[PDB]
Amino acid sequence: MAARTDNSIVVNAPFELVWDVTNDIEAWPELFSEYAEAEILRQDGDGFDFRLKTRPDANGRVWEWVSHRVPDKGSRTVRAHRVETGPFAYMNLHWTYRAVAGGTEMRWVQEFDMKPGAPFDNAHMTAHLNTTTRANMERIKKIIEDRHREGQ
Ligand SMILES: O=C1c2c(O)cc(O)cc2O[C@H](c2ccc(O)c(O)c2)[C@H]1O
Repeated sequence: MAARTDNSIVVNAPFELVWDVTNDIEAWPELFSEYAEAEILRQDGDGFDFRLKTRPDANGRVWEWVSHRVPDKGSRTVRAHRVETGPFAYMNLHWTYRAVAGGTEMRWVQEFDMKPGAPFDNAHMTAHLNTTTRANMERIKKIIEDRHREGQ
């Protein structure tokens, strides 16, 4: 009926740094391989809306959309959803951060459903997002650990 991704990775760095790096929207084009532009459009206290524009994808297509994001550092969680859904009927995001031995575990969850007629169906988009998410989490893990190394 619906689609979902659930990926985790442990970053060998303190919560504060992991949280500050991953929630720095302006740095997303450097953190995420697929994002060319990331701009915070507006903010209503608790949350904010921001625009994302991708680099050309595996098929030479550039995508662009607006999303609503609500970070809650106190609860070490982030909630977000696409306002402009594109090929998705809907797309929700949920990130959690949990302290573990030696670092911080990040768990990213995506919940969505493809619009009938989309170029990709639930099963295939799920596989695609799992691949890109895992690669991004690994890359971000490295970037954060680089920064952590430089601080000490
Ligand atoms: O190359 C792509 C791709 C793919 O090759 C296989 C697949 O199964 C799904 C896909 O979907 C990607 C995508 C499109 C619009 C978006 O808003 C988004 O977040 C991701 C796309 O770039």
